[PDB]
Parts: sequence; structure tokens; C-alpha cells
Amino acid sequence: GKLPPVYPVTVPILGHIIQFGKSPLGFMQECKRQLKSGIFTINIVGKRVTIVGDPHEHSRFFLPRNEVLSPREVYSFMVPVFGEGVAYAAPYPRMREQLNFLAEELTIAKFQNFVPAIQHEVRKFMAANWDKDEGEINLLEDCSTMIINTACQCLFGEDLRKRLDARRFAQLLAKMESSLIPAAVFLPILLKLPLPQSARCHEARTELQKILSEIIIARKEEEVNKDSSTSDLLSGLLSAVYRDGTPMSLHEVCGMIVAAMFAGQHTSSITTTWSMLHLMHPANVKHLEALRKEIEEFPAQLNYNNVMDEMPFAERCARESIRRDPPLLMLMRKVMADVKVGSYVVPKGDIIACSPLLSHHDEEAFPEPRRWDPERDEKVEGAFIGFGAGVHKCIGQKFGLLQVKTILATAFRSYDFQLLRDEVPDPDYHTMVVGPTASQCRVKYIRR
Ligand code: HEM
Ligand SMILES: CC(C)CCC[C@@H](C)[C@H]1CC[C@@]2(C=C3CC3)C3=CC[C@@H]4C(C)(C)[C@@H](O)CC[C@]4(C)[C@@H]3CC[C@]12C
Repeated sequence: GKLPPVYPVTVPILGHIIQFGKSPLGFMQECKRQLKSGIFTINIVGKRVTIVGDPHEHSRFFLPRNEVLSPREVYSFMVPVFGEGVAYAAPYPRMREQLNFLAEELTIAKFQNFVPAIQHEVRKFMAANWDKDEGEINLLEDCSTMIINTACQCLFGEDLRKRLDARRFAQLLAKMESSLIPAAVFLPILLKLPLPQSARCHEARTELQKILSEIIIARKEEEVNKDSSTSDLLSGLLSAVYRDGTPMSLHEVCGMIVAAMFAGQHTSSITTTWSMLHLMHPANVKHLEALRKEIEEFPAQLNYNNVMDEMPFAERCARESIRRDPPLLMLMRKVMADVKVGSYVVPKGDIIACSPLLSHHDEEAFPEPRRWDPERDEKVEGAFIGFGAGVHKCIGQKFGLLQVKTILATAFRSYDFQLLRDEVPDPDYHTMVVGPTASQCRVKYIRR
């Protein structure tokens, strides 16, 4: 069959890795502009990286089985985090099983107590750190602090939170996060050398696990003296059992807890800031009025129904904030067998990617790509892929957006915000999970 257009390689060894790095969006919009096609092949460090940059072919991307499009190979730099035997660090059936297990800690009945819990936290942080009529803050830093706090309140029990504060967790995670080298996807050999990083990525892991056991020991003491059949993310997973017959190990239960925190953490905190920044912006005044009238009606303490049902615009602010500036720029799969996309064939051994950033800016599907409109809809289907799609579709959106939409209803119901910048902050494209620049996120919270 035919092959997509190969993009001209100026620098032999590297490819367009440095170009890609400087202006991912720019570089990419350029690659699709100069070949009359949204299905091109850039060369990263010598590995063919075919980007499916046309929304009308997204399913082509997400629907294939792991057998045809498999992410274990491409996302293997992540293994140290999860530990061995968890997710992509384990056979697909096992990951699936573990996915099944996480999904069931986040069902609709689970959110019953999640709402007040989340709103409980956002009120402790708007009280201790926001006790003046006006003040200057770092919104990206703050949302982040609130998102890690809201997250843990929902997932972890009262006891585990004393033992493991929100501060001492953002640390343990971070220590693991920095020990990651995403470039290992194209420099695979990189995952075999003993980097000083991989060691630390594990020295931190062990410490969270030495706390889990010291917590699991106290819960079996409590139930016995005075019953504490306390249920949380940890209590639920610790009671899980594999179809194969065996229980789930402390090593794995701990591993999974990390897998979620990585996904959940920045991404949720960023989707908050972007949204808040967009909303507090004068140019979106009609989008502030729309928001405050949606929450205008609510009681002092929202419940599951208010947030899950009665906040369709807030979510539209979130979904669009992600659309305009998606925290995850590149979804990737390893091509197990030649597959078909557009009218071109994608060879085996080839690396297929589906960039949300690029697709989120297709003109046929998103006119005025840089205009933040919580009122807009995709003019091509499957066009919005902020939460991935198909086989590996995100199973935490409702929990992340649940967090995001709760802070908003809490924040804009008790404050006003301004930007110490004429314009919105620049998307700081240097980090693994992308949000706006941290320095350009100084804001002013005003009491009503
Ligand atoms: C707004 C914040 C979030 C965004 C933008 C986001 C985005 C994504 C994306 C794009 C994927 C697909 C990965 C790929 O295709 O390679 C994904 C997968 C996943 N997400 Fe999220 N996510 C968010 C929050 C969360 C949260 C809070 C959780 C759990 C607490 C979560 C759990 C997961 C899991 C378990 C997967 C893997 C599913 C699978 O491979 O079958 N996500 N997410
Ligand atoms: C089986 C259960 C117990 C645990 C599974 C959870 C994992 C599969 C999730 C948790 C974190 C996770 C999702 C994320 C939104 C961040 C993630 C983040 C880093 C990374 C990134 C940022 C380079 C991006 O570019 C592509 C997506 C990946 C490759 C990777 C995809 C799926 C995850 C690894």
C-alpha cells in the first residue's frame, strides 16, 4: 500500500525533536500545511513517528486492539512508577483487570461522598490561605495544592491523611515524576542503563509503601478493638482478587495508587487554572455571567446531583479549556501490524501518534483554534480527544471534571479574580504535562 508524506529531515541524527520541542503546535501546524495532509510522518531520533492529524480518522487511531495498536512498548518509560506487574508493566489482561478494579472505586455511587469531601477541602484552602478581601497568588500552584488535597480526601481515609499529609505526598510523587525520561520512547535503550534517576524513582516508591503497610496494620487493629471497616480507595483495592484466583499484592495496590495520582494530579489542577484564567478574563465576561447564573441557584454545600447534572456550562468551560490547551499533547501506540489510515498504509515497527494539540486545532473541526468558546462544538466527530478515546479512553474524567467543576462552583461563588497580565499565560510547553507558564499565573482574588 501507499505511505504518508515523510517530512524533510534537515538535521540527520536528531530529526525534528528540537524543532518539535520549541513550538510543538507551530512545528506541527507547519508539517500539515506543507504536505496538503493531516497524516504525516516526522522523524524523531530516527524512529518514524506517523501523526494522524485529521479528526476524520481518529477512530482509526483509538479503536484498534492492543494487538494492532499497543501502547505497552511506547509508554514503557512509565514502568518504574507503577512498579513491575502493574499496567503496561504487565500483560494486557492484567492491566485490564486492574483497570476494572480502579473503575469500580470511581463509580456513580462512590461520588455520593466525593462531593462534600471535595468541597470540604476547597473551603479549608480558601479559608487558611485566602483570608483577606484582596490578595496576590499563584493560581497554578494553588489549584495544584487544592487538587492534591481534594483528590486524597475523596480517595483516602481520615487515618491515612494524618499519616500522609497532602504536602508529603506531592513530594514523594514529584521525586518519581522527575525520574522520568519520555525521550526513552525513541531511545529505548535508555530504559536499560542504570541511570541515577531510575534508582530514586524507586527510593521514593518504597517510602509510600512503607506508609501503606504502617496504615494497613493500624486498620486491622482498629477493626478488632473497635470496628473500623473503613472504606476508601485503599480499602477497596486491598480487598480485590484476580480472576486468576490470587489476591492483589501490597506492591501492586501501592503501584496502582501512584498510576492514578500521576494521571489525576497535574492534569486536573491544570484544567482548573486554564479554565479559571479563561473565565476571570474580561473577554469572557459573558462566560463569567453564564457560569455564575448556573451556580447562582445552588445551596451552601453542593451534592452529587448539583455537580453531575446541574452544571453543564462549567463542564463546557473545562472541556474547552482542555480543548484549547490539552494537558496531554501526544497519544501514542506501537504499530504491531500494518494498519490503514486515510488512504495511506502505516507499516509495522512504525510509531503511530495522535496529537490532541494538533487535532484540537484543525480548522474544519475547530475554527478560530485559539478562541476559548465554552459554547462551541466539534464540527467533526471524535474531533475532541482531550480524554483520549476508544480502547484506552480515560476512565477518570468524571472524577477529574468532578473536582474541576467543584472548585469552580466554590471559587466563583465566593470570590472574583483578575489577571496581572493583559493576556492569558503562555502554555509552558517544556513540562511533561502541559499547563500555562507558572510565572505568568500571578492573580488577584477579590471577595464579593
Ligand atoms: C483533566 C484531567 C485528565 C486528563 C486531561 C486525562 C487525559 C487522559 C488521556 C488523554 C488518556 C489516554 C492516554 C493515552 O491514550 O495514551 C487517559 C487515560 C487514563 N486516565 Fe486520564 N486524564 C485526566 C484525569 C484522570 C484522573 C483524575 C484519573 C484517575 C484518578 C485518570 C485515569 C486514567 C486511567 C486509569 C487511564 C488509562 C486508561 C486505559 O489505558 O485503558 N485520568 N487520560
Ligand atoms: C492499570 C492502572 C492501575 C494504572 C494505569 C494508569 C496509567 C496507564 C496512566 C496514569 C498516567 C498516564 C495517564 C495520564 C494523564 C497523565 C500517563 C501519563 C504520562 C504519559 C504522558 C504524560 C507522557 C502522555 O504524553 C501520554 C500518556 C502517558 C504515556 C501515560 C498514559 C496512561 C497513564 C500512564
